[PDB]
Amino acid sequence: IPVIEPLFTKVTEDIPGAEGPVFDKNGDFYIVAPEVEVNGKPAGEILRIDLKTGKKTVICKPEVNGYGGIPAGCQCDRDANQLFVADMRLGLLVVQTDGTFEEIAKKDSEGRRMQGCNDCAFDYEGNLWITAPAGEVAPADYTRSMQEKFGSIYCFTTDGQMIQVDTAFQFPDGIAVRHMNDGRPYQLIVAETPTKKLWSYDIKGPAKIENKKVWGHIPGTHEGGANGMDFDEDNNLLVANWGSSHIEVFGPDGGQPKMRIRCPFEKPSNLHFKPQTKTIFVTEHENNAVWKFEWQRNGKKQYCETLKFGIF
Ligand SMILES: [Ca+2]
Ligand SMILES: [Ca+2]
Repeated sequence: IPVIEPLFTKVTEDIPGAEGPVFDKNGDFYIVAPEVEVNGKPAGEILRIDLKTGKKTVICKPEVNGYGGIPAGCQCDRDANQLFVADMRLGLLVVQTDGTFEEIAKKDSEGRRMQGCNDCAFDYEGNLWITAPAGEVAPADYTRSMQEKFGSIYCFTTDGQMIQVDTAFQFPDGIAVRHMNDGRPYQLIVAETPTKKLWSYDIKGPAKIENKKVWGHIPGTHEGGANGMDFDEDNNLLVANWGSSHIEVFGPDGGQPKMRIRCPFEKPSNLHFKPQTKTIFVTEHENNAVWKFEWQRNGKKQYCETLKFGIF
């Protein structure tokens, strides 16, 4: 397997549990610090980063009824410049650029308690697919499915339904939607960290997935595995392999990686392309910092970059 060593440039530092890098509709850059704590209690933050100075601005420090959040993953909406944030303690949140937020669901469509979420990914239809490796959201005691298979997957539909689409995962983490060349969603890829596996489903429609299949294998025997992920414009899936010092590059069909990217750190946690560029911003937990490097090509256009009222 060929391996490349591009130059990684420091972007910002000192972000506890650096994670969920994302760009909004204005091109502003954000990341989350899920592990910031106050008196040992969860006090996660959502930060805006000045790409030119690297200076940090905490725009939101979520909390519901006294319970602080553990914001871990993000996706920028299209129909409004707002961020959907997966939170390990509060579930799904919608965060405005002004820092105000709202908790989306305390229970799912079947009336069962919502679970803590980790990452999410919009399909071009506007449906948000979410991973939920944690147990019930606050005020329930904090737990994670690293050892027991109770992690779940959700789909938040355009009509506002929070539907659990599957469960029994051992820490579902990164997630991504593979689209047909004409833009139709048809494959959901889910990372299950400890098992060193990438799972896929055939997307049949909103909150409808079938045929769970082992899609790809993550290299290494180290503690950790697939964390965050994203597709480039050719539909190659780049996955942060936490603990391996590499970002794995899978081809459209999966299987084994067809290439690897060596990082100047051991724990890449998540990544995200800057719109209209080949630049990938990476969050990592060895130094709790954010970096950037140039990929061989541009990233797959995110849902927020598409036009709802376009002709084509
Ligand atoms: Ca993650
Ligand atoms: Ca990303």
